[PDB]
Amino acid sequence: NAMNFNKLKFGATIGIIGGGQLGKMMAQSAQKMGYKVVVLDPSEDCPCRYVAHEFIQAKYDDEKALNQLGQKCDVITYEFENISAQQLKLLCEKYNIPQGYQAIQLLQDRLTEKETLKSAGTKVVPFISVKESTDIDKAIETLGYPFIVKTRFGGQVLINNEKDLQEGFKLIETSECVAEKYLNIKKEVSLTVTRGNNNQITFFPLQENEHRNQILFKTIVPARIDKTAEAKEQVNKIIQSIHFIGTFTVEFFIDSNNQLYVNEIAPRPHNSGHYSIEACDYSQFDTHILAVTGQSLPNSIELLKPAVMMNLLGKDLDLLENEFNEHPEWHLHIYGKSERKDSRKMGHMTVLTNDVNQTEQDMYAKFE
Amino acid sequence: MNFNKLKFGATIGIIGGGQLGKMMAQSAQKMGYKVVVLDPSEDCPCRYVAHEFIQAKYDDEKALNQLGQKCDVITYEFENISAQQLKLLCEKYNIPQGYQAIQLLQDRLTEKETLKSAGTKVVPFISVKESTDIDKAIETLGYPFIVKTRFGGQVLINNEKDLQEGFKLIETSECVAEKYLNIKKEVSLTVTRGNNNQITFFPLQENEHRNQILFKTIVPARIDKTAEAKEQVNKIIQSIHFIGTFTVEFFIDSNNQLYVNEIAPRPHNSGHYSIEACDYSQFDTHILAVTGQSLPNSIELLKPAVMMNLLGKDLDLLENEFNEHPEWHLHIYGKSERKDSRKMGHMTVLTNDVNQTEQDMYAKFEG
Repeated sequence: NAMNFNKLKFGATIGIIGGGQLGKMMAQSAQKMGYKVVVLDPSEDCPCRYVAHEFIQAKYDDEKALNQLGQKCDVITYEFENISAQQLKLLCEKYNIPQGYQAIQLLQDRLTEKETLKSAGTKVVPFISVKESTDIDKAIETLGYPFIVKTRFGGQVLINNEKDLQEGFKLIETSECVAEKYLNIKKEVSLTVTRGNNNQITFFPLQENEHRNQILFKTIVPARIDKTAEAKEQVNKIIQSIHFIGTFTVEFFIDSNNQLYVNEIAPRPHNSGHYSIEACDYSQFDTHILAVTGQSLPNSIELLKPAVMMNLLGKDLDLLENEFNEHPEWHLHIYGKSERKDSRKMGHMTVLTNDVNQTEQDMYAKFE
Repeated sequence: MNFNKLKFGATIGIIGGGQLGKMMAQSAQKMGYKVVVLDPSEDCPCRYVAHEFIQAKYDDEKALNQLGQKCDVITYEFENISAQQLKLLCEKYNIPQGYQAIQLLQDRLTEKETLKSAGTKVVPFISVKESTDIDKAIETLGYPFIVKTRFGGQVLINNEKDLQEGFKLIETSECVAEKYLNIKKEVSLTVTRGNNNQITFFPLQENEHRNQILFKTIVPARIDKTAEAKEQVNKIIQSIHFIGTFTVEFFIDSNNQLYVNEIAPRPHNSGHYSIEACDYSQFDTHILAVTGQSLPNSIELLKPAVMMNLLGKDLDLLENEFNEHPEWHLHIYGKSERKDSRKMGHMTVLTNDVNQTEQDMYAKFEG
């Protein structure tokens, strides 16, 4: 909604909805810059809690607590798709939330997201609504094989042949779905972006992402596939349809034919952007705080040195934690979570390097 | 002389909660260490980046002991606790920095005599305790020379007319006299030392002071004294025990002779640029060292930098411009009470043209 919003100076208070690693890192940028931080999260053990001037323990559905956080802050931002869009909407109406509620609302709804992106003139993966058993017939006819059916609201079945059709019938029964073409994906990249006051926008270096088990495993900067220009064009069509301020990320597929497709949008700092803390002259959190408090953003971000960022899951710590002592060049971030679980994101690692290919090979060896 | 290797999840205690404590605490949490901070003020800048805050004076032995109880390792962020109290603490708890450097540098005479003993380049000096000693200073050192209180007070003696004022410093406290040199440049070397004699140097820093307060740090230093400065640091390390990050400030006189000036056995103001400019910060490496982790073998200057301190009077002047300048990289400490000469923050400007940026900064700060 607001093109121009309050310019808050050091000393003002920033509220953060959610206290995970993302809010943690926001809050550290904020306190570095002289901003006070209030963080809200149901968990007493959230990683953000002891980098906040004040901690409000409550669930994201709790209207009173969210209102207390409003009363306490000169601006509010959010670190995960936690809060309901309806609660967010109410909150934007009463307090200063330059991010607005529109992006969160839209991004909860796979069908409408896909349609507004298509209406934007952005290159989305072809798609169809699968409301009823009968629509699956349409889908085979229009999309696959292979095609993937995902739940429309807030589950996936890959569907390669008829051998997978019965399993798919099962999901449309429970909840409404959306079907997409299943691309033979050459590579995967992302663009982290920050949008500020008076239509200012700045772009981070195109990032190259590897996933393992649908969890981000490796990010390499600079992306080894030149798609910066096309990614920016798609991002620019995106911003005409969806309002962002602060940092957001757009994820992309590159198919077999070097063709670029918008995949997913994160209306917040994103895992694929963490490398920027060490490798850039601003981090995705630095700019997020500048944007949200209404300051000028830098015109460009400089990649000071190339980098390979590895997530650290519970299982990765189990494997690697005894070697950390010996590798200062790993630039460890450890979030502070009490409870290690195998696939839980416990920290990450950013290796600055002049040889990204070689560094990549070292990590494969290292994480096997 | 090796110190416990502490893994993430361990607890670091910080004596003192000013901005140096704050920046240590921020690295520590980044790296997954818990932080307990002690400081007499509820307003201290480090308070809300600590897991725990112990509000207490620096001579509060009971609280100094609660801290040790709660911590796997303790570091001090500044000269705060007395030498004898720090010594007892070091004997009872894990404090890699030790008490020796604090104790030495609390005594200007022994400091000087120990540096000389170590073979470092020290400004020529003599003890002035008694009225007669001034005459030795007149002869040996010559005008001008400066009379500095041995413990803890200062007076510059350009000629005869100042002798009265110096005599009146000798009446009260004990002193050491030094040649007052014409200083052409000041530089400092920030250094981190850890387990197994590992030693890593930051890039040589060129410092400018105004009113005895650090004003501007330029990196890389525009005087080529890196080799020499290291040789001096290597001699000092022989005589003085450091673990963690420490800084040695030097003078260069108008004949290009280098002199050890001051030693800080802790992260130092002139090192803050390294947060934006280098691949590791003086704070990152401090935490690595003090927790018994391996250090990087070198530090890389990713881009040159001009850092300015922001005192209260500088905020008064410039704070309304901050929003237009993301390239200043503003650090604002969080101190509630602004005073004209109090350190409130700093700014680090990365640049590919140090000299142009220095001119820009002189004009911005002139007001």
